[PDB]
Amino acid sequence: DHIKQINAGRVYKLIDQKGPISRIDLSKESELAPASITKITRELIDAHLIHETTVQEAISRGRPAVGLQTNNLGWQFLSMRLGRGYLTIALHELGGEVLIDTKIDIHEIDQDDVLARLLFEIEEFFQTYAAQLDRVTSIAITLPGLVNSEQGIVLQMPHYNVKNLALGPEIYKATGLPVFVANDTRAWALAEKLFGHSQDVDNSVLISIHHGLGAGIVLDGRVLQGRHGNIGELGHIQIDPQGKRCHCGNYGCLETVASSQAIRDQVTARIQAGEPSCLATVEEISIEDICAAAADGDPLAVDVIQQLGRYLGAAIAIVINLFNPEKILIGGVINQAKSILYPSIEQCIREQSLPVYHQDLKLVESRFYKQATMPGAALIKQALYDGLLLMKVVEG
Amino acid sequence: DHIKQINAGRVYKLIDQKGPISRIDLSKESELAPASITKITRELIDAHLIHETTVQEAISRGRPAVGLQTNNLGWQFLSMRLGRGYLTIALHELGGEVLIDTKIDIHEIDQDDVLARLLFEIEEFFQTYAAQLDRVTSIAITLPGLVNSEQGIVLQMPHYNVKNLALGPEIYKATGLPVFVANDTRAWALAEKLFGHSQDVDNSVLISIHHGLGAGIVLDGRVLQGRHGNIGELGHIQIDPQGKRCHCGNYGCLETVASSQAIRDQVTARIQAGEPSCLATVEEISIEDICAAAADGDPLAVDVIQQLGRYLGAAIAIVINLFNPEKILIGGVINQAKSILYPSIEQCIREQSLPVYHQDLKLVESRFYKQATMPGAALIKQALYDGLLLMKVVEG
Ligand SMILES: [Zn+2]
Ligand SMILES: [Zn+2]
Repeated sequence: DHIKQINAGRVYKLIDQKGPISRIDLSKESELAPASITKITRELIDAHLIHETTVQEAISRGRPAVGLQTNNLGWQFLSMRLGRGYLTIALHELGGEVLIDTKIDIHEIDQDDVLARLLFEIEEFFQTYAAQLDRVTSIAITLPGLVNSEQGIVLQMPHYNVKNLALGPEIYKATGLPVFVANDTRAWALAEKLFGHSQDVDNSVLISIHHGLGAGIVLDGRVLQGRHGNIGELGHIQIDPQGKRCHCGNYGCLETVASSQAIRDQVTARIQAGEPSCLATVEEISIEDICAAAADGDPLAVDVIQQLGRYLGAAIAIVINLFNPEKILIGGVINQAKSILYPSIEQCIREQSLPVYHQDLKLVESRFYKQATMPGAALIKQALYDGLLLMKVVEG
Repeated sequence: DHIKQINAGRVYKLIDQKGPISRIDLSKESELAPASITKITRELIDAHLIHETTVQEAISRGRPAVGLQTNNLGWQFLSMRLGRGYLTIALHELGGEVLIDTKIDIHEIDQDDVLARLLFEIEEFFQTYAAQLDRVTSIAITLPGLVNSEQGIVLQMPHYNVKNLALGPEIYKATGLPVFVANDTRAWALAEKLFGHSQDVDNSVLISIHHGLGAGIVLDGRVLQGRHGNIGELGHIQIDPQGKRCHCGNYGCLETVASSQAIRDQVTARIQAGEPSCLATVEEISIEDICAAAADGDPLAVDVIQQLGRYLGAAIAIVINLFNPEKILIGGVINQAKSILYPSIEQCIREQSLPVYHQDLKLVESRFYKQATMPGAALIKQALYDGLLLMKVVEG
């Protein structure tokens, strides 16, 4: 099982990244014997996952012999996001590109009702888009919360009332397809490594700034997930010893000063105290509004964003110290004020981590944010490279 | 190569932990076909790494047929520590137990001279202990500093003047034996998982308190090392925003308050300022002296240890937040005052990490500290289980 799987993935990754490629070149690059290369490629050819123009075809039809390449056309997968009060279902081509996507509002809260609705929506999707669906190989689903990826179990999550929902097994039962379930921040860090702005390093950290604060840590080309998909959670690191009480019951947690709500609340408090701002007449201040005010030079909004940067910089300095990453990516709507935020983050990184660690350290914006299903695409790409999905497709 | 290797290690680990065991039981447990089990066990038997009493032997010699067991007797390895101003060479039996150990004082500083001395000492060891040496399979070496384990390269280290010393390749050239090189803190965390006080969990953190402060992080049964063997370094995390200048040039680093030197310096300063203590007449105060004073009820020493615990607790709370470990181990001479230190650490853990994360969280003393070569023993045991060393032994 795991025997063939690993080598099949290694060979397929070489073909995907380096094709058209000869069997002899695959043998040299993979360090596998020609006999092994032959057996692996034959299974992949017969499954129509890869293709070549053979010598016999070349002579027969009067065109050049061409080395092995991935045969993505016709192959597809579903990538889903279970978000706060909604479900996104997207159809992707195997290479990762979105073909169709729909966002469905979800007013269910309790586990059984959420699951019933989600399966109904998958069924409806297959019926509605039947003509555009071809060879669907798998389903990926990403979501906030505690997720056991190995088992496909959501232990608990924001918004919904969930306790150990067997999301992967349930979707697999309803579809017969392999299902890949992951925490969204962790899967997003993988998408940045496979498709995004951390392709150039094997050691990086993605900092997700939204409702909560989380780091998706890539070490040696793979994301750290853990049994609960929570490796890298930043929100309950104490950053102010004498700070506000957190929902967790402790004081001075990062999320008391750096969550979307905490930033909006700060702006609201300073305006109420009589600090001047272009936001002082605005109803229902959003993070977008704050970022647009700061970007446009509003002293109060600038100051609020800089303070946020200092706190983020402190948390990021911690991660740098522990992981020695080669790159830092920032993701979230807060990137709309990056000209203001980044210098604040960077100065605190310089002051709170080793010079040698942060010397050539790029601080950059993530490629993805509103592409909610690209994280699921990354899970599928990595399952092809791990050989897991290849064997499922070969097996039938 | 990697094909056979992985399965050979999986089978060998089953035999080591569960033998005497039948081939059918190995087939069921490993999920490998009998044909594969046969091929793997045959190579391991012929290499004399495992043994059984076959049916033919049982009938022939009138004793019971006995399932496969590891055949450790006769097999050995060397485990070395390059410490500050010394080299320890120990001969171990393959199961991990020490047979001979010697500590050699080393007054060399520069890379070339250090390496020349170390190879001379290995040569001398083989000659001196020739009668006690049997089948030496490998050499493990652990040391403080930045270590690339994959390559066997020491990038830099304390005490010695080192820059990218190819320690593994050089020892391999001088001996023909496989060489396993690792950072000492990381290899120690592995020894605790394989031989020590974290055998019962797959997710743990070892906190090493000595010259520096480091966490050896075990995730899913394996230690996080990184390309530089420095994943988990704690010493330059800023724990006091308005603190002492560190050797790194930044202010308020953990090692400014928690290194062995910083503790001794605190005691020295408070006595000079006129604070009463049983240590106030003692020349050359050691950490052992401070711990013995605290354990014996000296108010000043107690207060110094409690303050240390608060700072360690803050750093450990950070690691808990990021990793959600199932167990925390503390290693170092400071364990001589654990009755005083641990409650201080624990209260700060409660106040600076999620209740759910630290509820059933045991804080315990490490099994090893003065067993300087047990970390190297762990590297060898894990290389057997990974199958790497098995294949080297089979290959001849
Ligand atoms: Zn909190
Ligand atoms: Zn420092």
